[PDB]
Amino acid sequence: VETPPEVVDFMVSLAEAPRGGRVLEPACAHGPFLRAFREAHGTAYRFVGVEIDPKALDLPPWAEGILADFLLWEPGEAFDLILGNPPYGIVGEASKYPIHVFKAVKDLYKKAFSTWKGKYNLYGAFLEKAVRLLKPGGVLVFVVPATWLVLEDFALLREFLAREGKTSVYYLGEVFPQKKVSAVVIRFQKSGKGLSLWDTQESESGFTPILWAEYPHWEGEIIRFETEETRKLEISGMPLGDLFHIRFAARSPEFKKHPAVRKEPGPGLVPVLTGRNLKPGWVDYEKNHSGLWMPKERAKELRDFYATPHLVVAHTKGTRVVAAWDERAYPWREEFHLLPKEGVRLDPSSLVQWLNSEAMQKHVRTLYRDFVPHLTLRMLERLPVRREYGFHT
DNA sequence: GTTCGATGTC
DNA sequence: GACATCGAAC
Ligand SMILES: NCCSC[C@H]1O[C@@H](n2cnc3c(N)ncnc32)[C@H](O)[C@@H]1O
Repeated sequence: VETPPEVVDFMVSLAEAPRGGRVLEPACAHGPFLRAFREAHGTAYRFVGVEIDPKALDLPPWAEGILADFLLWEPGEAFDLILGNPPYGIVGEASKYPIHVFKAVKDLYKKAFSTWKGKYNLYGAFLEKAVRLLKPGGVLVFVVPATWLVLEDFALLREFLAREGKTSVYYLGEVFPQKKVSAVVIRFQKSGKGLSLWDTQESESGFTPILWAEYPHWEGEIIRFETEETRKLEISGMPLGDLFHIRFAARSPEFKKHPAVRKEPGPGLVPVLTGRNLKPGWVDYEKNHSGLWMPKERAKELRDFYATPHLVVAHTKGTRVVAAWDERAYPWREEFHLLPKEGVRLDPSSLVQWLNSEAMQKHVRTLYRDFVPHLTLRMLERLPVRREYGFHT
């Protein structure tokens, strides 16, 4: 893993430390951020790098190198500036997740980090740890995935940043060659409050920040790229989540162990549907993408709502809104399943048309860009629906 | 119950 | 780029 030099340069441009200040690069390897900071600001700082792998630690003699797990490291003194690119990844079983440690080590991380939630991620733990290691008024500059802007797993992290200091977020996007990740830079200072959101433009000269919006009273809410138009559309109708209960499909292991489920087609059996069966405005009931089949009538044993025709919205087609009415009421292995709340009247056909409309695709692309390869529940529940498509009694 | 991906594989 | 994970995680 390397950080492109124009990304390093941009981050160094955002970094500051007082003369003689302590400057730290977590997960440093050969210390590219220490080196770049020194080149730009000179030698009158105490440079420290922390690296877990002895094969990777390779700092110049002007820096102190410590062999340690940064996440469990307890230095004698706090830092003025912490900068770098922390490891990204979920800690879990190797068949499914990339970061592999003893359960005991994962337990130490959970104990250490107040922001740890759900499956979480090393990059969230690195951010929390770094903030904890800052002196009052100290500065952190990290490049990390954009996913914490919007995802529930990072709610405690966002709330923590919001209360611990002031935050600037600079959208970069997919700037790591051969890595599929949309990135942001966070500049956090352990004083003051509020959020500033910035776009960037890349030129030969490097990255230039462009101020997008300011939220001086940010308390850790989801971060979005709002515009006059997104606001105007959001007040035009009721949030979709006010009209529907939003549920998810039963998961693959639930179907795989169910006695009614088969691995081959046969009389009275239908495919268990996936996102590949869902298209804008229609459902493919014939093709099998899950490897699983079952009697339609037994689908309700997995989720009661599989018995009832209802609206289905895609989760893993990227940041877009893809919807269809499941008229037949089939078993699904994937996607959101929307059930009208009490007193809600709908025009399924018109609502589906609206959800699939170009206006709606632009809306979610503006707000959430490419932070995650999904439409998530928190995005979906806020989609505006005017009373002509769906209206609450 | 439902979340997430330095995504996985074409 | 198309077209989406799918199951261990809680
Ligand atoms: N800063 C470059 C991306 S992160 C990759 C580097 O972080 C190191 N690393 C991974 N986990 C670490 C941890 N918990 N503490 C310190 N270094 C770590 C790796 O050994 C590798 O050199």
